[PDB]
Amino acid sequence: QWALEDFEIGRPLGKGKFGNVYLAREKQSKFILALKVLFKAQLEKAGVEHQLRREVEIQSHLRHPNILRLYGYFHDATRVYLILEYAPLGTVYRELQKLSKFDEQRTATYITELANALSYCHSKRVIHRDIKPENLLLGSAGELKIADFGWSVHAPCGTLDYLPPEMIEGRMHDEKVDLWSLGVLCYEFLVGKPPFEANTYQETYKRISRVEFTFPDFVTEGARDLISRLLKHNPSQRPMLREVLEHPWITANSSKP
Ligand SMILES: Nc1nc(Nc2ccc(S(N)(=O)=O)cc2)nn1C(=O)c1c(F)cccc1F
Ligand SMILES: O=C(O)c1cc(-c2cccc(Br)c2)nc2ccc(Cl)cc12
Repeated sequence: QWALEDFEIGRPLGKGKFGNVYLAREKQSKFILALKVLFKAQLEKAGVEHQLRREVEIQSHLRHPNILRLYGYFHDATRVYLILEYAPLGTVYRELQKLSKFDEQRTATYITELANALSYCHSKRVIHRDIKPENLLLGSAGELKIADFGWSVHAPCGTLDYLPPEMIEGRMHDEKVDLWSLGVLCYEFLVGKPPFEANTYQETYKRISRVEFTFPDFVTEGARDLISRLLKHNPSQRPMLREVLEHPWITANSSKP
């Protein structure tokens, strides 16, 4: 059904990893989209063809306005191509580099968008596991969209900043993992760096396992309450997504249609 000849390739949007993403237009429909181009070689060498086929199967059925659509896929002798939705405002990662942190309104909005997408996800027993600013895209109305579904499996790596303790220790993990990740995002959005950043993987491991973060002065009590509630070692004490969406700090600072 799909072949490279159906697309006009524009410029690069980002680089792999297993491969690069390019802006592209489908020739017939003039539909603008993004093409992830993974090389079969790396995929084979890192042994991820199995997880990719998983991710692709998971991603193609999901329909939510805060989740990035996969429209389709194809492959050539030397490449696998994924046909993704193009998010025209880029990564949250890069937006954060530009602003050196977000105000409460933007943060509370992003966390609402994210918790909604995660409610939808958990209600199909899909745990993301990789929520991080490099995987968060922004649509044309500046709305957050989760991308990069790889690294996620039906319930129950590089830098370890976004992982909860029960996952870096190799233990059992459920949906509560994504709640930890939100607390790490919420922190990084407000402060400009994640709460357990360190110069080495080995220090970050320690900081996560022992739950060692301090708030700078500009962080308000309502932000400190929700972050502290999300960053609990016992997955059981983390709140549900609904408690998060109804948190007084969120309700007071977020945005709603
Ligand atoms: N699907 C998708 N759309 C975008 N949009 C986008 C728009 C602008 C820029 S910028 N400011 O030029 O660097 C970058 C990306 N990225 N994208 C991806 O899959 C994607 C991703 F998830 C992470 C990194 C790179 C990507 F390419
Ligand atoms: O030659 C193939 O049949 C091959 C196909 C695919 C693939 C096909 C459809 C969807 C998706 Br998602 C991936 N992935 C590969 C990854 C590595 C290697 Cl060595 C080969 C493949």
